[PDB]
Amino acid sequence: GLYVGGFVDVVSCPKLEQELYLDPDQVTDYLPVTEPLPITIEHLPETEVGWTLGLFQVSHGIFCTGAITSPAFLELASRLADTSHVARAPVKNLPKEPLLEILHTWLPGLSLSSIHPRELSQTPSGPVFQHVSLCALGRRRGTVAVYGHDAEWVVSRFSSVSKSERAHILQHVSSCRLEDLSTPNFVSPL
Ligand SMILES: O=C(Nc1ccc(-c2nnn[nH]2)cc1Cc1ccccc1)c1cccc(CC2CCCCC2)n1
Repeated sequence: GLYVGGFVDVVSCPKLEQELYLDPDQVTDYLPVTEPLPITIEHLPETEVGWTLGLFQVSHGIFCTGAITSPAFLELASRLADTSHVARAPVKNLPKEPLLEILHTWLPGLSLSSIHPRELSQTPSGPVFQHVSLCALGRRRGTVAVYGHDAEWVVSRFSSVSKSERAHILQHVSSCRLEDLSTPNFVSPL
């Protein structure tokens, strides 16, 4: 399996003219989000690679846990990890887990798409959040994303998340199962 975790940036209209990064306190009333949102790359809808497992308010911000489940993506990324000089160039030499290191390096940002704050003054009508994207650019408040084969290992890499908060996060990561979720839409260009 592949899991991803980290603190997110909250962004309205990502990659558009009206792009607006939100202070996390503007959306904490609408957390936690336990139901799965798509995980895409750089806010491109045709690059779904997995599903979120939880978005939680913790002390230092908003933490996301996700599962990367697309077999096409996993196979392609693993192959590039083992064969692509470009993918490996900016990573430490000869890592034991090249797929994890390449993802951590090339897609360090977690970006949570939100509706615009004007919708949050009142009571919003529909879903406040749309998706989480793995991003090469745009990280501000978010931390560098951690990729791993177990969810416990991934969350345990953030010393800024208490054992207590870790337990709360991992509680739901285990409750909401993955196998039943639909296959993400990513198509390998190879
Ligand atoms: O421009 C990028 N990639 C890119 C562009 C064109 C084609 C391509 N077009 N035609 N044939 N191949 C193929 C790829 C590789 C790709 C593979 C898996 C998911 C999306 C992209 C790009 C830029 C920044 C970050 C990333 C994330 C990558 C994730 C997997 C490991 C390597 C980094 N990718």
